[PDB]
Order: sequence, then C-alpha cells, then structure tokens
Amino acid sequence: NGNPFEGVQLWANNYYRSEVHTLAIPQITDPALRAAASAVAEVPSFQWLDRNVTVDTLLVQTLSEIREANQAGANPQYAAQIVVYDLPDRDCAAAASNGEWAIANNGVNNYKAYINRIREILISFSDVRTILVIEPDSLANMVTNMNVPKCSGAASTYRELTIYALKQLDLPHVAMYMDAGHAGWLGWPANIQPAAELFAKIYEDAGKPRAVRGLATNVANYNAWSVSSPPPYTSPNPNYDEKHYIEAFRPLLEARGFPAQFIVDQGRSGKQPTGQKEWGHWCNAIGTGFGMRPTANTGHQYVDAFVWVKPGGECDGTSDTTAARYDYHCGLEDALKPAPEAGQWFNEYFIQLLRNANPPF
Ligand SMILES: OC[C@H]1O[C@@H](O[C@H]2[C@H](O)[C@@H](O)[C@H](O[C@H]3[C@H](O)[C@@H](O)[C@H](O[C@H]4[C@H](O)[C@@H](O)[C@H](O)O[C@@H]4CO)O[C@@H]3CO)O[C@@H]2CO)[C@H](O)[C@@H](O)[C@@H]1O
Ligand SMILES: *[C@@H]1O[C@H](CO)[C@@H](O)[C@H](O)[C@H]1NC(C)=O
Ligand SMILES: OC[C@H]1O[C@@H](O)[C@H](O)[C@@H](O)[C@@H]1O
Repeated sequence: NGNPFEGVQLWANNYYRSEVHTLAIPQITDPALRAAASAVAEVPSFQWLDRNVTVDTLLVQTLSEIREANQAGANPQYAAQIVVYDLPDRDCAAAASNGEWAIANNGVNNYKAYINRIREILISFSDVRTILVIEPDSLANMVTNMNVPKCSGAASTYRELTIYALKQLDLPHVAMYMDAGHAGWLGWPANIQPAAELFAKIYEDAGKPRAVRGLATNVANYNAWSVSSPPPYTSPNPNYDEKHYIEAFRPLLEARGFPAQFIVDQGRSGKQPTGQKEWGHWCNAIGTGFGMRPTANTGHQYVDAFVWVKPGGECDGTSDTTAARYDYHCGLEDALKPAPEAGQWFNEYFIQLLRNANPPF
C-alpha cells in the first residue's frame, strides 16, 4: 500500500513548541541560538501518549487543530504523528522511564481500556491521516532481556497487549510501525534473525492487520543513518549504522511473511561519532546534535521516511541517585547532568543539540 508520509505535510505539535518557547527561549541569552531554537520548534516530531491523561486532552487537541487546518484547505493536508507508550511494567530493563501502570495492579485491563479509548478517538478523527509508533523498546527487550526479571515477568503480557493494540488500531486512515530497537541493539548479527522471527510472528498472530506498515528504528537513540566508517563504540558489529541494519533486516522479515517498510529516528543523530563511550549508553548522551530533518525523500526503497520520534530536549532520565526512577546509565560519565525526570524539559541538553545540529539551524 501507500507510504503514509507521501502526499501530506507533517504537523508540528504545539506541546513541543510550547516547551521551546516557554521554557527554552526565555533562558537562552544569545540572539542566534534564540532564533535557532524558534526554528527547531517547527520541526515536526512525534507526540507521545506517555500517560493516560494525554488521551482525552493532548491527543484530541492535536487532532482537532489538524482537522481545522485541513478543513480550511491546507495543501498538502496535514498528518498526525503519535507514539503509543504506556504498557504496564513499561521500560522493563531500565528504571528511568517506568510508567504509571503495573501488571500486578490491573495494568493489563488499564492498558486495554487506554487502547480502546485511543481507537474511539481515532475513529472520530478518521479524516485525519494518523501515523503511529507502537511502544518503543518493548519487543526489543523481549529479544535480548529475557534474563531480566521484570522483562521475563512481562513477556506474555507484552505479547498479548501488542497484538491487542495492532488489532484495535487497525483503522483505514492509520499507519502503524512497531518499534524495532536499533542497529546497536537488534542489528548485531547474533540478534537479527531472532528479532525477525519475533516481529514476523507477532504480525502473523495479529492476523496481519492491513494498517501495519512496518517498523521504526533508532527511536530515542543516536545512531547514524549512514556513515562512511564505523564509530569506535560500534565494534565489532558490522551493522554500525541504521542503513546497514535495515538492509540486513528486511530480507529476514520478508522471508517470514512481513515485508516491513521502515521509519528511522534521526532527531539526535546529527553529530557522529557521538560522545558515547559504549554503544549501550543511551541516557542523555553527550556529544550529540539534532540530525536529518523529517522527510519522505530518503532515497531508499525500504525506508518510508526519516522522522524525529524522540523530541530532543525531553530528558531520558533523572541523574538523581535518590530518585525512585534513577537508572545508573543516567549517572555515567557520558550522560549530561544534572538531569531531570525522563520526559521533562532539559534545557542544557536542548542547547547541546542545537549547537551540534547538522544540518545547522
Ligand atoms: O535506545 C533506547 C533504549 O535503550 C535501552 O537500552 C538498550 C540499548 O539502547 C542497546 O544499545 C543495548 O544493546 C545491547 C544488546 O541488547 C546486546 O544484545 C548486545 O550484545 C552484544 C555485545 O555488545 C557484544 O560485546 C557481543 O559480542 O555480542 C553481543 C550480541 O550477541 O549489546 C548491545 C550494546 O552494544 O540494549 C539495551 C537494553 O539492554 C534502554 O533500556 C531504554 O530505556 C532506552 O529507551
Ligand atoms: C484513563 O483515562 C480515561 C479517559 O480518557 C479515564 O476514563 C480512565 O479512568 C483512565 N484510566 C485509569 C486507569 O485511570
Ligand atoms: O520525550 C519522549 C518520551 O521519552 C520517554 O523517555 C519518557 O519516559 C516519556 O515521558 C516521554 O514522553
């Protein structure tokens, strides 16, 4: 079917614009950086439904604004970009982004109701083309972290709820992309076949919903789409950038009946190599910059578009060792500190991304 990024304009949401203008710009002293910051507020990054309260507030508000714009004659029409991110026992292999719901406290029923309400809302807004990224990190943890107690404990629930979401959100105007980790996680030659088996089986078990378009890679990470030599921290993985990963991964998925198209996050991929000391250091990484802007013109048959899924400037996790959600990755030498709770605005990190932007603002 169709590439959902073709023939539309991507709406830049007002939540991210509001962070930049109300929190970042007033604290930025230099004129050029203020002007740069205003420009990055217009880059259309995904809007995250990270908490249940966002469904009837922020989601409805964004879809309503788009409808008004399109009903006025926007050309091309705008499309929404939304992330579904509220699994019970969320972020199973880390502490920083633990969610509001727990499997031991009716999390499965809370999640099904959240999905059902999202579905009702998307049905009401069927006139708005909606692109969704389904639960970043969830299935990638199923592949490599079955040795982690929280992840093995949540495995059967993650599989059931993913299938539930793929079926309930399989709507005419919706395109879904399942999160598929990244080059440095599932792109390792040892992990790529097992990842292809898992994604292709979930797709099959969901009844191969027509709205599932493929997979999203590099969400909330910093990998290059394509570099000319391997960054030192990538060795010895031969799939050292997303282009290598996706070129190796698509054949294995298509072999198992899932001919997935991809979308690749590049919101924090502008500077390479990054300042990461190890490829697994994912929290508030130093030496990173805003990367390639969202576009359907990728020059690749398997890639629907480059996107900005993780909104740069929104924290990856607190550096406070007394916090409930403290994760040691956020206290590393290559993690920017001090840092606020995951998802809260981190001005010093936003300025790092601005200064290191490529292309520049
Ligand atoms: O991306 C944001 C997300 O990150 C999650 O943490 C991830 C890291 O992003 C990811 O890079 C890390 O990847 C591991 C992978 O699981 C291992 O299988 C792989 O193992 C390699 C090993 O490094 C080699 O030495 C050895 O020779 O081969 C094996 C493969 O056979 O190592 C990579 C690291 O390079 O996985 C993390 C999860 O455990 C965070 O949890 C999450 O919160 C973030 O949102
Ligand atoms: C989730 O939000 C919906 C409204 O969108 C609300 O009706 C429901 O009670 C919330 N769920 C929980 C578990 O609080
Ligand atoms: O910034 C986008 C998302 O990043 C995640 O790491 C946080 O846990 C969420 O609260 C946030 O919505």
